[PDB]
Order: sequence, then C-alpha cells, then structure tokens
Amino acid sequence: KLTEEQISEFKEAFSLFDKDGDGTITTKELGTVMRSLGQNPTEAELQDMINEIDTDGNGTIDFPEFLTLMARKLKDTELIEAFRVFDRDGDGYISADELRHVMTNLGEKLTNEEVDEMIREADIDGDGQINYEEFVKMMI
Amino acid sequence: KLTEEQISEFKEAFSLFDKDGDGTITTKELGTVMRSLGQNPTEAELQDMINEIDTDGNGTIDFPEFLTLMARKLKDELIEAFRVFDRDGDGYISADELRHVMTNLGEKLTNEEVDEMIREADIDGDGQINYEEFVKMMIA
Amino acid sequence: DKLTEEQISEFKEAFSLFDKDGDGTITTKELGTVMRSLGQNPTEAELQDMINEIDTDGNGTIDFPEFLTLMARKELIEAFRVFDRDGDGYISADELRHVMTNLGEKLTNEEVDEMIREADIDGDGQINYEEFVKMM
Ligand SMILES: [Ca+2]
Ligand SMILES: [Ca+2]
Ligand SMILES: [Ca+2]
Ligand SMILES: [Ca+2]
Ligand SMILES: [Ca+2]
Ligand SMILES: [Ca+2]
Ligand SMILES: [Ca+2]
Ligand SMILES: [Ca+2]
Ligand SMILES: [Ca+2]
Ligand SMILES: [Ca+2]
Ligand SMILES: [Ca+2]
Ligand SMILES: [Ca+2]
Repeated sequence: KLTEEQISEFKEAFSLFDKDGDGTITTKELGTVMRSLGQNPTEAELQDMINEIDTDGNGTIDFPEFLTLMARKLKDTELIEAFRVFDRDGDGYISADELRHVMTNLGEKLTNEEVDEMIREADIDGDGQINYEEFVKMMI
Repeated sequence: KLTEEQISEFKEAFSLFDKDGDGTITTKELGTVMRSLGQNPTEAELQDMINEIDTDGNGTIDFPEFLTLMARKLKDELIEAFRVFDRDGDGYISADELRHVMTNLGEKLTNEEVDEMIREADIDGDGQINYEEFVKMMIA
Repeated sequence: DKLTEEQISEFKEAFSLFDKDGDGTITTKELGTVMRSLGQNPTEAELQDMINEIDTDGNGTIDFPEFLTLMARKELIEAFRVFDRDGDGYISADELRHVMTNLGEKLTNEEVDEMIREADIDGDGQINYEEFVKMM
C-alpha cells in the first residue's frame, strides 16, 4: 500500500546520493557518499555495485534501480563505525554541530533550529547530545 | 643523500596504505591492506604494530612513522602473497590478475602501464610473472 | 637513611625516560618528545614553564637531583584522559601497555594484566577514574 510519505522518504534518500540532481547516481557520487561514511570502495567495486542493479546498461543508478539496491542490500540485522563517523571529537556524543556537519557533507541544508529539532527528537536522556544508544535507535 | 625519485617511491608506498588519503594510516586501513594480501590481523595486533612506531600517541601512522615501520620490519611468507596475486592458481600472474591486485590496493593504472610493469618483471618473456619473477620483482 | 642501589636504579630509569640521550639533563625538547608520545601537543612556552618550575639552579635543564625533588612531591582528569585513549571512561590493559611502551617502559600483556588486576577495586578488569585517582 504505497503512500506519499513513503515516496517522499525514498526521494530524500535518493537525493542524498544524486549530488548534482541530474536524475541518476554516478560512480563518483556513490563513492563520495560511501567515503563520507568511512569507507573506501574502489572504482571497480562501485562499478560492480551499480552493474548488479543496472537495467539500461549505462552504469548509473536511476530511481527504480536505487529502490532495488535498497531491497537487495538493506537488512534487518559496523554500527560503531557509523557512530564514530558522526562523533567527530570522539567524546562519545554527537553534538548539534557534528550532526550539522554530517548533514551538510551529505548536501542537506538545515537551519540551526532544524538540527536542534532533529537532536531533540532523538535525544532521550535530554542531555542535548546523541549517544550510541540514541544513535542506534534513530538508525535501526 | 635523499633523492626525488626515492621520495616518490616512499609516497607511492604510503598511498598504498593511506587509503582515504588524509595523511595518516588507521587500524582500519592497515587491516584492510593486510587482508588484501591474505592475512587476518586482529584489532589488538594492528594496534600493537602501530604502537611500536607511534611517536605522537594517536594510534595512527603518519609518514615518518611509516618510514620507521619500514626500517624496523623490512628484512633482507612470499609464497602466500604470490598465491594471493595468482587468482586462478596456475602458478602465473597475468596482466588482469596484476591489474586487479593493483585496483584492490587503490592504485589507478592504465592498461599500457600494467603491460610495462609486466615487461619490467617478466624475465623469461612469457608475458606472465611466475614465483621466481615475483620474488625478484619485490627487491628491485 | 641511605637509598638502596635498586631504588637509585629505578629513579634513574624514570629519569632516563625523559633524558633519552643519557647526558644527565632533561631539555625542553626531550620533555616535549615525552609529552608528544603521550598524545599532547604542548607549545615551547608550556614546556619551558615546566622546566623553569623544576629547574631550581636556573641552568635551563632538569638534572637528577631536581627530578628527585619533583618525585618527592606528588586536573588529573586530564592525566586520566591521556591514558584513556579511546575515551570510553576506562583504562584498558592494551591502553596502559601502549602508553607505557610509548613512554619507554615496554611491558608484556601478562605483566599489564597482573598490574591492573592488583589495582582493580570493583573487579571489572579496567581502571576507571576513581581507581586511577585512588592509586595516585
Ligand atoms: Ca547525479
Ligand atoms: Ca542504469
Ligand atoms: Ca562528539
Ligand atoms: Ca542524549
Ligand atoms: Ca588515512
Ligand atoms: Ca602516530
Ligand atoms: Ca594466474
Ligand atoms: Ca614470465
Ligand atoms: Ca638529555
Ligand atoms: Ca637545573
Ligand atoms: Ca579506554
Ligand atoms: Ca575497575
């Protein structure tokens, strides 16, 4: 039962990868996103990833091909690496500016209060920062 | 009497380890590189390796620390690495096998450059690198 | 009461962790090397201030008697943070062993495990801030 909010989330996800917004994700854009989260896939590995879901033989990911990538590679059940990515100064917490820096690096423009609202939504213990438990919760 | 070519070789070597190119080698990058050559060092073993040469107490390898690592651990084991290179196990390393090893190591080389590497290391002129030629190549 | 030769030897070993060329004096450069091996990045002026405080005769370096005088004297949450490298709030066996190796006292896993177990109060296998302060 597809609904509009689901599609909006899919499109936000796709925008996180399609940096120039030209409708397809290239190997460069995919590799950039994977680098921003602490990984170094090679040109050949990225071409392999895209080739497994490419349907029109152009070496780039369009929207349905991206949804298929999600279906194939995402699973319910590595996390500490992502937390460390967000946790810039290594104090065990993700501050508002650290979240803002990650968001910005992903091409997302959020105002100060918007980042604070994200933090507040995910901040259970109310200390003003995101720890590992809260990060895992907001990621699943 | 350090020379420009030697510094270029030191930096090529360091680039083989500093995958993200941020100036220092982490335990993650060192472990990835060592796994690419058929070894499974543990987190603690990698931390120990870096600790024996660490001069600024951050658990990562910078350039002088990397040169010191070379001076300490290089000596005047090879069969495992050769087997790693020899993908199809026929006792020879072809151009595509060498090219894949190069790619996996984050090295971007054109086709003719790989052929020139073969030409340099292929003594008996058969167009592939056997074990003797592989060992001799890892000295010059 | 006179010191034993083993006492003097241990004092000289601790001094030699700073006086690394073994010429009997600790310069600002050598103290900086130590502090950097610990992860800190003190400026030359901070190092000079440390020296000045400890250099009672004013010749610009620390010698063995001045070092001993400092030893007779004993926040420290920064010293703890220096040992706790991953910042999880505890000092692990690997962390203590690595710190000591960088300082110049290479210890074995066995020795460090035993040493931490002897200083371990709550018995969780790691030295927390309170145990660190209590030992100090
Ligand atoms: Ca694009
Ligand atoms: Ca496509
Ligand atoms: Ca943080
Ligand atoms: Ca929180
Ligand atoms: Ca690096
Ligand atoms: Ca280092
Ligand atoms: Ca082969
Ligand atoms: Ca040959
Ligand atoms: Ca000295
Ligand atoms: Ca003096
Ligand atoms: Ca720790
Ligand atoms: Ca304890």
